Amino acid sequence: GYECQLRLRLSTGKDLKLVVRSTDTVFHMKRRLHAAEGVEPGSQRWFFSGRPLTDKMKFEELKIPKDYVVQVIVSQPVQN
Repeated sequence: GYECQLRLRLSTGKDLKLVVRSTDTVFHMKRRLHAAEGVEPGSQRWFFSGRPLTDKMKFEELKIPKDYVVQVIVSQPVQN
């Protein structure tokens, strides 16, 4: 788990891949979901293949060079 690149599918069509490395995982990944994307509140619902991901998916998958994309859920485009 040295060079990991996971694609994030937010807003149901917001694909932006973050550069992660085993220590990152959906958690740190999420760290960016709020930083890189902007989803900081409870709008950070991690989901891959239709299932909720954990904070240890990156280093656990290792098969996410680019093809793998974790879909998130955020129903707050601009709050309110």
